[PDB]
Amino acid sequence: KGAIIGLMVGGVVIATMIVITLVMLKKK
Amino acid sequence: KGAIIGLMVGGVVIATMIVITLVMLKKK
Repeated sequence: KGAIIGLMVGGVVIATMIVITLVMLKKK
Repeated sequence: KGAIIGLMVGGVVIATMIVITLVMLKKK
């Protein structure tokens, strides 16, 4: 059941990538 | 097995909170 954790540890990384935009947008 | 996903969707949120610091640090 490594597929479950694999995605788990992956989501976080993606989630951290989306916010990186929210930041740059602070100067919209 | 709701505990697994519960943490999954939670990690992302936490992960997104840690980076929020990395940003503010850009002006270290």
